[PDB]
Amino acid sequence: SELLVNTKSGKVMGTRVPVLSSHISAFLGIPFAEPPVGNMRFRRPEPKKPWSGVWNASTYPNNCQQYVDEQFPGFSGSEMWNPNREMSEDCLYLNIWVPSPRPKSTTVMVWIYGGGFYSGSSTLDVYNGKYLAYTEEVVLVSLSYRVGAFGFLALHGSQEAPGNVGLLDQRMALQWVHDNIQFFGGDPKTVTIFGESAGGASVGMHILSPGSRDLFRRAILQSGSPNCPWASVSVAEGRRRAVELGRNLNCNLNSDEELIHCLREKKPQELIDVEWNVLPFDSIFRFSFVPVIDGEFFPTSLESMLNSGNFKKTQILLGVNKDEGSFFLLYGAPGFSKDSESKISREDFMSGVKLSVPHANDLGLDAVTLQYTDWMDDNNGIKNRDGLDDIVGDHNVICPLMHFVNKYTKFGNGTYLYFFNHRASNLVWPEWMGVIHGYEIEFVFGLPLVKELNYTAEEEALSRRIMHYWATFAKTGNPNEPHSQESKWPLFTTKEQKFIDLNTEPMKVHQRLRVQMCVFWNQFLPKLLNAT
Amino acid sequence: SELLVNTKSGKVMGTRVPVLSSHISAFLGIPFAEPPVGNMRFRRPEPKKPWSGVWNASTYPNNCQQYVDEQFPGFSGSEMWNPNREMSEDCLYLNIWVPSPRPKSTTVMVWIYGGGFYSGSSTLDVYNGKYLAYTEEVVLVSLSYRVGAFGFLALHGSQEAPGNVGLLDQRMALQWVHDNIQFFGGDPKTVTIFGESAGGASVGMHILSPGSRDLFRRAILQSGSPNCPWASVSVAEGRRRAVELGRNLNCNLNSDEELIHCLREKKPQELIDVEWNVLPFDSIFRFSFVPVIDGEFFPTSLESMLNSGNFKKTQILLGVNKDEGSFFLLYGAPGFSKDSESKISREDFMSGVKLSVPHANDLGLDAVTLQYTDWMDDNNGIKNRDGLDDIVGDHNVICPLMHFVNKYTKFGNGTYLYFFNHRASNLVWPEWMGVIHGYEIEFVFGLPLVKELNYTAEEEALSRRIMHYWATFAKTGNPNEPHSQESKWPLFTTKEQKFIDLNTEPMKVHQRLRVQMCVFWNQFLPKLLNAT
Ligand SMILES: *[C@@H]1O[C@H](CO)[C@@H](O[C@@H]2O[C@H](CO)[C@@H](O)[C@H](O)[C@H]2NC(C)=O)[C@H](O)[C@H]1NC(C)=O
Ligand SMILES: *[C@@H]1O[C@H](CO[C@@H]2O[C@@H](C)[C@@H](O)[C@@H](O)[C@@H]2O)[C@@H](O)[C@H](O)[C@H]1NC(C)=O
Ligand SMILES: *[P@](C)(=O)O[C@H](C)C(C)(C)C
Ligand SMILES: *[P@](C)(=O)O[C@H](C)C(C)(C)C
Ligand SMILES: [Cl-]
Ligand SMILES: [Cl-]
Repeated sequence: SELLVNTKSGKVMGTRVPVLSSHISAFLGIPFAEPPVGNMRFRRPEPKKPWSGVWNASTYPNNCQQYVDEQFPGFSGSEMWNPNREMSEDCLYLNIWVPSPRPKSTTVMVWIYGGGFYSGSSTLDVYNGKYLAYTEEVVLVSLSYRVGAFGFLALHGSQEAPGNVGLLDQRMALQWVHDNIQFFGGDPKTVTIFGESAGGASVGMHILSPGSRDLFRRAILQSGSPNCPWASVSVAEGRRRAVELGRNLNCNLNSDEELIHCLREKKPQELIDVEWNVLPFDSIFRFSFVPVIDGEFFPTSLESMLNSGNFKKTQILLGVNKDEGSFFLLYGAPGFSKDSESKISREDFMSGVKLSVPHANDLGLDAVTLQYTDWMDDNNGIKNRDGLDDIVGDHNVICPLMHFVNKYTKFGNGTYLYFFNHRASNLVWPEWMGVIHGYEIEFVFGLPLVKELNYTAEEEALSRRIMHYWATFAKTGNPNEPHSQESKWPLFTTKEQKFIDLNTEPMKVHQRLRVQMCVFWNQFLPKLLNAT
Repeated sequence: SELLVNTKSGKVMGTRVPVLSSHISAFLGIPFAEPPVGNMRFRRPEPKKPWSGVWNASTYPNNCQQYVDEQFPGFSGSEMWNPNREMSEDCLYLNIWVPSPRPKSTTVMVWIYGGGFYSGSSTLDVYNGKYLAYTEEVVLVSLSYRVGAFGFLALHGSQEAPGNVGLLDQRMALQWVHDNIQFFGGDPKTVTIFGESAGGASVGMHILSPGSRDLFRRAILQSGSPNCPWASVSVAEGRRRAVELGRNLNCNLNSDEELIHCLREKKPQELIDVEWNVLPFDSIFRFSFVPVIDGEFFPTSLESMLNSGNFKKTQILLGVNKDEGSFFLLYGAPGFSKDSESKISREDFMSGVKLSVPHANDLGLDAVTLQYTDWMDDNNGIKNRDGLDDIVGDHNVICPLMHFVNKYTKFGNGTYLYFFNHRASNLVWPEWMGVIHGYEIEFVFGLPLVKELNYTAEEEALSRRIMHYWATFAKTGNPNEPHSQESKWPLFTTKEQKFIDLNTEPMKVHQRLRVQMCVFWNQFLPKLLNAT
């Protein structure tokens, strides 16, 4: 039986799923760790104990416990990111889509979901692996990992809540893929990890962490990089926020043991309800429980690792969307709303700048304002709105990614950079938001191939082009088909810094992505802040 | 006799001078102070004692003792600025051009020469007042004043070398004009002071100083403003440089009395030979002996005077040239030379930035570099050369002037702003230097009306247009002829910030002159430097 697979953990039975007038096999909700429940809350994951009989892998698993977005009830633009299954702390499962007939030793791609480390689900419609697995003939895996305090509460020095456990959940799923994917017809020596936003940061973190490097071959990072300002905190800051969470829940704070015990007694929703209260600043694009620079998962600071070439040397493919900032401004900044053009007054610009760079002193804020204000036309509401989008996008996504790409490329074995700038014809969000954080994912996963979803012909073609770049890259370390006539995606090099756009128009090659602003964010501002 | 005038100081006999197929009267070398020689060196000027008989005013006076430019011997571009008469400490004289027949009560314009407070002469060919006096029917006066240490050595607290004596020379010439110009047919109630570079700064300083305000009606400032970073120093810095001059000349430094006595024994050239050695920094566009913020000539800081409206409220006309920086880069910065295109390497750019902003710390230098580097094309030699021109021009001339105009306009009675951007067809300097510091002067003084000087027809027309703006402004407080059909030079207002270009093409109105860079120079950089 094509739907029966024996693994080192036991037998699993999958399900035949229709896809684009054909079918493939899906193995959904396979456990890769023991349920991290009770006294196991906050602890490192434990390998799943093997089972007897046949694991029923016909249905999606529970999602991890998380904050749920209720800002626009019933609206598909926001609800498409929310858990679509029951939430449980029992949530460490993976999903595999397998071509039919079962392959022998094919390329494997492992998806790591984003969600700012506070949310996310492997089960979202937008992460349905069937289209990519079917079209490009890869074994497509999606893993899961604990988010929020359950994944990232960090009391450094404790073994009960050491931090980074969600990253260790991801590593354990990669370990399981390494050990077992061959039985599904996957080649464990040709595994590509790929992820978006926090999943992109996570991919970079596995590139860096000595304990993860050997578990995959190559990597794709979408709108995320390990050095993003929101993606990690120090052990002191992690400790502070954990104690502040305890304070919100009226915990005994006299020791780590007392705090952890109190926190373990709470219902999951109790933690989630006060999660946002522990942030040190009035901010946007900052999240409470995130990876911690611990000296173990990350042996030294991210900057010193990148500078010294202390990371996995392989090929990477990565890039960003045109309007990375707009999502967070909409949700978090005055003057921005879903149902208006959100033209921004000078005053709301200033408020926005302060929320966007919460760690800056007044001089730093002046620097940012000067860098992004057109002083020939400073009361232009469109320019102010677009300026803020750029500030938030450049600071949180594009410039950290550019800093990563330039550091990585000095030691790596091949870099391909993209700029995704296609606004989908059927987008439900307002026009002012442009090409939003997260909205390339639907193209990467082939949703535009589905008739009922109402994409244009050109959008289907773009999706096929992207799926083929991603999968060819996963296969070979190069997104370009050898000896094809199509226009080539050039290698990013230190010297020429080339990248391509990704849209429905003929591909163009560009150079030096947002270089002017990234010198400001990567070199000048940090120096200014360190001096003053 | 038209050439004989009786004044309160005694009788003067002038000379009939040919001008443009006609003639006018010139009274050259009239004394307005006692010779500031011997024990009077460094002291405030004394009014000239009246004389018996007839003062022979047929020939140009001596020039004040100054550093003489020998960088390009025999080259007209540089030598046109050098003294063209014998140098003497006996140099406090003025020149008057008077229409023929002698007017009754006509508009008076008083020219104050530039030269960075270290040089300058009233007698330069380029300051020949005959063309303007003849064409526009004004009484044209040019004054003189002590420069270098002779005018500006400052030992605050001493009455023997108090500082600012060159500004007091200028005021005494204005006093003489006030008291005597009526006899030459001038109206002492309608005197316009005008000057370029240090002369423009000086004009602004007379606007500010309570002791000067009553001596003139209105004012024109060309490429200079009183708040320019090179135009004044503190009393502490003036003292330091005076003592350092003494050190260079092996003076007794035990007291002001000992230092001044030593300095008074020296031949003028002895002072001049070591003048440049007292500067505190490795710099360009900085001069050794300049006006001092003394609490007397200037009652408080220039910034507090400007902020509180502590200045003469009247009409002003002022502006700048396109390439204010190039002169000083040519003379003072590596990579720049007279006979090459002076394309600038990244390395010479950095050296240039450091010379241009000598008071900045390393962070400030980084700020300037970031503000003026095109990071998409950073090795472009033309862009680097042009970037440096802008840095030097914006920092030293344009941005201080813009700061002055905006402060002044809040309290004043009418502001007219220009941007002179015509490159003269017969310019002897290289093309890379563009529209140079000082090169509007020849247009203001009507040299393009002289056939033998080889200007184009369009340049003559531009000169006539400029002379007419300047003189109509001097007459009425408005450069525009009432009820003429020509296009109007609009008033500069706080709200609309309009200015005109001045070139051979039809006049255009623009707004917000170099506003982006001037926020950097006037607001951000000073804040950065004060914090770090
Ligand atoms: C310059 O000052 C004059 C006189 O103070 C101003 O003219 C006066 O303006 C007020 C307000 O419009 C009138 O009520 C007076 O009748 C005006 N007086 C005269 C004599 O005209 C003038 O507005 C000022 N100009 C600028 C550009 O500030
Ligand atoms: C007035 O001066 C005229 C020009 O004088 C010249 O310069 C002075 C400084 C002397 O050096 C003199 O020898 C030069 O000729 C004379 O042409 C003119 O005669 C003088 N007039 C009177 C009445 O003295
Ligand atoms: P990043 C901040 O993890 O973002 C998520 C995936 C999204 C829902 C697209 C904003
Ligand atoms: P400013 C620095 O006083 O400049 C003089 C007049 C010139 C010779 C034009 C550079
Ligand atoms: Cl947009
Ligand atoms: Cl030029």
